[PDB]
Amino acid sequence: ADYDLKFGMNAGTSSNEYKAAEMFAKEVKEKSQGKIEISLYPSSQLGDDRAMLKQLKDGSLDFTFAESARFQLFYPEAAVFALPYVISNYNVAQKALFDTEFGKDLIKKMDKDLGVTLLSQAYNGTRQTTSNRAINSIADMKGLKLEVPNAATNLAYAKYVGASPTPMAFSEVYLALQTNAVDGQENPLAAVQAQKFYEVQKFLAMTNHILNDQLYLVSNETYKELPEDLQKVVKDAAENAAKYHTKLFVDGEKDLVTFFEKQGVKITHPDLVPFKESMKPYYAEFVKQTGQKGESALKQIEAINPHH
Ligand SMILES: CC(=O)N[C@H]1[C@H]([C@H](O)[C@H](O)CO)O[C@](O)(C(N)=O)C[C@@H]1O
Repeated sequence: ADYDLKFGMNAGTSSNEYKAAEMFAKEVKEKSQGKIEISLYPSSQLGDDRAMLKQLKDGSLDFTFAESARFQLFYPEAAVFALPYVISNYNVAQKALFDTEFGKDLIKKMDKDLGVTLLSQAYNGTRQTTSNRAINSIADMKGLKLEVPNAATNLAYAKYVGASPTPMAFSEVYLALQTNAVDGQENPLAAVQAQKFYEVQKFLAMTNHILNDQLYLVSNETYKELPEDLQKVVKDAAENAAKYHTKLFVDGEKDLVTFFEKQGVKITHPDLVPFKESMKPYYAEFVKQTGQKGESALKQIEAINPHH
């Protein structure tokens, strides 16, 4: 095609993310009259999200996904998006990104410093905790070898509840669980399904600890070369796909607990008050490290009412 473009992702071919990316690719090919074709590169084929963000910056990859929280790699105060229990729900995540001074500045910096244009934001689920033994209370987390992505906020979740975090690549997790080299992991339910972690985890605990969004991102080096009518095709398609993406996740969260029960998984509902209490020293440490920019971002987010 005139524009043979590439969209990389860590999620696999059975995931919501892949499904929504297929919708995006289809719409762009149709509405561009075949001028643009977008090929998908799932399962970390091109590296992980940190690696794919570098590739968008350089111009060697055209599209990828990232959470708003992942920009904590560059701007420490952006960890606010994944401090456990701080962001209440997706309504708050949307307003945090688009309707605060903090979020609006972050979007501008992504463009200026990191070479990426934010096309749209979707919901990517709320993280829960699976394990090879029951989590009936925070006490059960003690010494649990909890696999997490290599991201400071997930490492801190594990640390502050008393678990022993082991950071790993997403592709390696299934085998780590199966072999009991680790005792659990902490993705949203849709990823537990997509990765078939339920085949290798007898327990699921509703820890509700981190709220994931998902940003549809384009390399500035690619976006700048598209005539404005094709830029509009891509932007409109990204917005349409994001609504569909969010819907997949919202619908799954209704149904997936019952799906896992029928696969033989036991579900627990530990008291979250001690989980939330355990994070108070982490928020303090966040404010100590990130200074006034962090305190301000927290304030702006804590002001957002979570009811639509
Ligand atoms: C956009 C993306 O790649 N998301 C991935 C996510 C993020 O890397 C971390 O939450 C850090 O932001 O990590 C996973 O949940 C994980 N490795 O278990 C897999 C997700 O597909």
